Amino acid sequence: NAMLFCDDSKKYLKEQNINLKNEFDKDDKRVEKFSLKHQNIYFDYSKNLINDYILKSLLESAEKSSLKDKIKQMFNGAKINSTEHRAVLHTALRDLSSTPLIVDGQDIRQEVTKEKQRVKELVEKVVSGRWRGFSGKKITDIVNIGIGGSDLGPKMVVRALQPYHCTDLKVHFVSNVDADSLLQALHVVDPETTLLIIASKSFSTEETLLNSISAREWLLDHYEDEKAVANHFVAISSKLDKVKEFGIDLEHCYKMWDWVGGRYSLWSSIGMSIAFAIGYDNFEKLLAGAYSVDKHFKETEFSKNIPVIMALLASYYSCTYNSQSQALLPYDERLCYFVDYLQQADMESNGKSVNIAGETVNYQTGVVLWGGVGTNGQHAFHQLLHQGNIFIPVDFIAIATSHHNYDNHQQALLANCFAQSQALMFGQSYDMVYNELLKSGLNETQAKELAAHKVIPGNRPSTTILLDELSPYSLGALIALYEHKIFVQGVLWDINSYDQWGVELGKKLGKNILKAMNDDSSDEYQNLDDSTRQLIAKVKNK
Amino acid sequence: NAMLFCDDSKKYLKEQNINLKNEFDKDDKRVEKFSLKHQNIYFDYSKNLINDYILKSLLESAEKSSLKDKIKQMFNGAKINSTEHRAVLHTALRDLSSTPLIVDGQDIRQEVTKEKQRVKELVEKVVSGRWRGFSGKKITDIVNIGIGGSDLGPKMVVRALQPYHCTDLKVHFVSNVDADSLLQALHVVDPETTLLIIASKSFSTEETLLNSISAREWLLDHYEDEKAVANHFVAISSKLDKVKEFGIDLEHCYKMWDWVGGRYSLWSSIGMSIAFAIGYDNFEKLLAGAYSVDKHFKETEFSKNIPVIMALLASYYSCTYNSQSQALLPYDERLCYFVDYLQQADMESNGKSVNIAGETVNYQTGVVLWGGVGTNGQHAFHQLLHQGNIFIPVDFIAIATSHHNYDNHQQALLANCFAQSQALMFGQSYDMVYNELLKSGLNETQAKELAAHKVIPGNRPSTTILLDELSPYSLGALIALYEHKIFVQGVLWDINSYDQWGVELGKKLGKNILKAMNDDSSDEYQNLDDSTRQLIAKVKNK
Ligand SMILES: O=P(O)(O)OC[C@H]1O[C@@](O)(CO)[C@@H](O)[C@@H]1O
Ligand SMILES: O=P(O)(O)OC[C@H]1O[C@@](O)(CO)[C@@H](O)[C@@H]1O
Ligand code: NA
Ligand code: NA
Repeated sequence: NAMLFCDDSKKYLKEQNINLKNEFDKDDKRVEKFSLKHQNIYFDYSKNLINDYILKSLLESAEKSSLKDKIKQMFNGAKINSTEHRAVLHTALRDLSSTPLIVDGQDIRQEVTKEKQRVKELVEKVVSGRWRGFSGKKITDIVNIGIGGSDLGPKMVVRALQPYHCTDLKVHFVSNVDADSLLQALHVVDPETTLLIIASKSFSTEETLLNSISAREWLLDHYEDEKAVANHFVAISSKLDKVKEFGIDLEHCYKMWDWVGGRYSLWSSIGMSIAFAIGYDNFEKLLAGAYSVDKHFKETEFSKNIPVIMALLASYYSCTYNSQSQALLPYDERLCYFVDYLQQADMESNGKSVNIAGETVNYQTGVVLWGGVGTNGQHAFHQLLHQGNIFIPVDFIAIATSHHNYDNHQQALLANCFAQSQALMFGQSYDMVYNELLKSGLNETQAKELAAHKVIPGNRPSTTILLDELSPYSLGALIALYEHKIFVQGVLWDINSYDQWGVELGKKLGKNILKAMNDDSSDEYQNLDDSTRQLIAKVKNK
Repeated sequence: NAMLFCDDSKKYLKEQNINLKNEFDKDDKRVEKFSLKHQNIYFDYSKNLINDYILKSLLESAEKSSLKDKIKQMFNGAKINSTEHRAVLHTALRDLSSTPLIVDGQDIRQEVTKEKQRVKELVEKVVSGRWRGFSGKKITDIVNIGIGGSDLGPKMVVRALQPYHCTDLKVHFVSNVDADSLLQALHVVDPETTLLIIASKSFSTEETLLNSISAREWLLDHYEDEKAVANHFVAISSKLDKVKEFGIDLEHCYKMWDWVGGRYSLWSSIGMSIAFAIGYDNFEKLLAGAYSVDKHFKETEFSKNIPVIMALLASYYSCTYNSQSQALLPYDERLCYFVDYLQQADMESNGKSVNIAGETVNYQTGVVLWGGVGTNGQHAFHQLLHQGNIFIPVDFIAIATSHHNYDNHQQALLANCFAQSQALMFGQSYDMVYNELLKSGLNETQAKELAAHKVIPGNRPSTTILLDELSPYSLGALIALYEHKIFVQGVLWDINSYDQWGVELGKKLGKNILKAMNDDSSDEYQNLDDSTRQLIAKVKNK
């Protein structure tokens, strides 16, 4: 009996026929109305296909929804992951309020703080040289072994904060079961000077276990002494019984809690590899930026609340325009893994077909998130954003100042970012193009033949999120904005953003296929569909 | 008066209500009917939502279209890029037929061969040490400076063919105007031992020119002698007048032709950086694999023609299911830039709103191409592919054998690939899930509460493209398959796949914004919309 977000009312808001050029021409307060600031982040949503009526209508839907309650329930540790009967407490990982929070018999404040102190001590011991490898050498390289939630956040953040690397350690990420992943790391590191991290919430993920067994075999091939495992492996998991069973002791294990979703886990001990690159002080700054956004989200009325606006715009488009993707365009090289990271956060959360009650919903839920770094994307796929006939909401991320003094490059980067959003809004008409072609020296027949092909329809929406700089703090804030957008979207759609049951079937079928690949007289092999069977046969013959 | 592909007939084919499980159960020849082989590539399209009637209907549309003629026109150098009045002759770059081909007054066979010999000689001179830097040192590093078509193909192929690197040169790619791109290269190379390549078809791209000016300033800061430019720069372009004007002489310029689209240019001299990594012999093998697919495409009846089938399936889905994206899932780490590369090839080609005649089309054209490497994607966004409610055609790329002897890893990688396509096809029903939950030890109330959340609808389509190995030759074949798919799609939609007029407006607006950023008393600044204006003001204040 949850409020329906995607209803007939939303579908009709579209009939306002918003014309962006016309709104900016006539409304001298358009930017003031449709922008927000949070500390060093400027959120400009003024190039979206909205006016006062449309926005106020969307805000009224949020107000009428359960969102106000759900926000409190998330922060207070209510079991809002309702299919798994778990709290959803990635916010607690970065808390600076110190308000009382007792969940599942644990003092969450004490739990979080204590594990942070342990990670901090580990990083300090390793960087200072007090931790030595088994042959007594100082560690020079860190290898994280993990996949999905146990890989993407650390990998993305270590890249994004490259200018802040300061530990004299090189950090490597092994993830895919494809052994190329492991081998890219092992080919450039020395077993005597490498600390390996097995990062797995479940400690049962096939790829991570295979990779960890292979890494252990490599280490033991070198040392020929099982005691070497003590100086070269640590583990991050919620299943410490399984870590012990693997052969790593509890003093070498760093716990995470069931209420830390993998795709919201970089803030936890899974972030260890981040601290190994940029130091623990910078890790605390990352956390503190996220906290600032948590406080904003929890405390701010919806009309001035950045994640709530982000969520309403996105769900409005995918409802009323029936769009099936969103483009995210980060105009900074350092954010090269940001789209990949948010693909997991967004699509693994909101790619759900049933509501909280288990009923199949008759409205579309999460859409495809894609994009690419600017300005490169301008030369790859912005052609489609400008002249294709697919409706695609666009977010630009701009960074005002970079880490170097090539000011001309930085100015051009930003000019391009702002030009792309301006181009989406304005387009260029047939008459404008035709006149330009004449002025360029084409005759009338040539101008008439070409002009239609150069018309850019325009009136296409964008949001620009401008950061003062890409620091640990501002990056933490930026990621949290999207975490909360995703949350708000799932609440409005009445889905569970925090489970991921859809991946189970593939895991099961993968085990059966491995059996079939090893024994064609097996029941597994006989029960395959013939496409799978013939794919297995084609691999065997090669 | 071109045949309409997306017509009422296509929309009704869907009412066949194909059930994949049922087809495989009842049709013992399903795989034989809906798979093809080309040399070392197995193309299995049997898990697509088709039967004989649907496929034969699609094939009849291709037969009735202008496709047969268009294929000949492309290969023979007809000016099928009709808005620019240019031939489209990326196929000629890899030709092994040696058939006569004279286009725009040039013997294309002589032209292509001669430039290949020049690139081969350059690579050999540099690798052997006969080419020296200005201080007489042997070159150790190559830096490609280019964006889009002048970056992505070389970058993707150099990565994809990493095991075949053999020149003792390290190759770096500078692209974005964001100076982080340039600086990542310059921070790890010595000006005395680095050869820089300015790759730009037009020689007028803002980012590439800024990067090249900055790289030249770096080289001259070191040497303090303009004569050093001769030993440290070469250029690849179609505009040799502009290269001369920049300061590089013609003996240091490597030409490309107007009929080489940027997004189809890695086969030309733009591929120089590929040859610098893997040697010219392996570059010839890459070309030869593409040729094999060209020959297949040109000569094969449509029912047995892999690119034609790929194109018909893709356009059928986006027409009749109104899907707005396609997922591409390469199950090999080496293909980490393959999606990025095909995003340009596909979306920059087919993101068009007007037909050849300039009329706005009333059917959807190119859709969003996205995806990610497997098995990683399984832990990021396959949740949405399995349980979301977005219709998304899926292509899997599988590689039977890798470059190492971790056979257990390779077997698991493939098992996962095949399990994912099997899972898409089958799903798991409520009764199956409920019974599994009981067998796992849940009581009836718990099983009933959870089961709906674990249901995976299934009946979702995929294609699996299996290569024997990822060699220069097989990679060349694979890329060409997609090049021709894109071509066939554009022909059926009656659009020009080979222009890209949509990017022009942003370039123009970027110049005006740069003027506005430097002078707020300018006409440029006064004419801005207020969102752009306030973004510029926020950058200035920081
Ligand atoms: O090679 P150039 O001329 O520098 O152009 C770079 C890229 O920019 C484009 O988007 C055209 O602007 C692509 O088609 C092209 O490959
Ligand atoms: O950290 P783990 O338990 O190894 O799981 C890895 C990833 O796999 C999942 O797709 C679940 O299978 C993600 O939610 C998770 O982050
Ligand atoms: Na409410
Ligand atoms: Na025909």
